[PDB]
Amino acid sequence: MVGLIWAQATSGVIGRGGDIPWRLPEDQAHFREITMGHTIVMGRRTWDSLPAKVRPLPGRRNVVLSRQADFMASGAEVVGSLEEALTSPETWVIGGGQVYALALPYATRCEVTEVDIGLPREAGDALAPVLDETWRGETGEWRFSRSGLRYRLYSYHRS
Ligand SMILES: NC(=O)C1=CN([C@@H]2O[C@H](COP(=O)(O)OP(=O)(O)OC[C@H]3O[C@@H](n4cnc5c(N)ncnc54)[C@H](OP(=O)(O)O)[C@@H]3O)[C@@H](O)[C@H]2O)C=CC1
Ligand SMILES: CC1(C)N=C(N)N=C(N)N1OCCCOc1ccc(Br)cc1
Repeated sequence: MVGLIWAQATSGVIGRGGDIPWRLPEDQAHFREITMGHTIVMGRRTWDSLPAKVRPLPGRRNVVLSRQADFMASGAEVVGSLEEALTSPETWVIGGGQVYALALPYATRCEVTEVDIGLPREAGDALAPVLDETWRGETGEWRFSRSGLRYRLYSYHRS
């Protein structure tokens, strides 16, 4: 089982300037709850973007994809190919744009957080993968974050 988990603006934007262009602490808790105790896979850029206090993310086996054979990621398993990364039975791909696109075909689940923020795509942005008709989904109720932004959760699947 390979799953993808991400938070996106309605526009599809998930990253800009090496960051996540919004604040939504409630999403942090959701991400943690889904991924806790499992293997997580991320691209090297996503690894770099992790705040040092949570690098590596606790209680999870951190796997980092990089083309540099000798890249140093303390507390994480550096692998050079997708096949080396997706070996665990329950793997959660946690970003970024390049890795989501790379792992989507191996995925049978997507846990998505839509953030109701006006944020038109700009060149160079990290973007969420687009889910086609092979996916069946359930949409949750809109909720207000203490940061003022509305957000809702989607759970997609395919067999
Ligand atoms: N909103 C959300 O849910 C999330 C948003 N983000 C945001 O996404 C952005 C980062 O995304 P993005 O730039 O797309 O980067 P990625 O996180 O997807 O990392 C890309 C890197 O992964 C490695 N890589 C990619 N393909 C391969 C391959 N086929 N084999 C080996 N290594 C490979 C490379 O490492 P190298 O260059 O070392 O070879 C590459 O530079 C940031 O802005 C971040 O904040 C990240 C996660 C979640
Ligand atoms: C966007 C986020 C978090 N939430 C969803 N639903 N899915 C993601 N893949 N997540 O990104 C994971 C990589 C960055 O996560 C962290 C974790 C803790 C801190 Br502190 C800062 C960043």
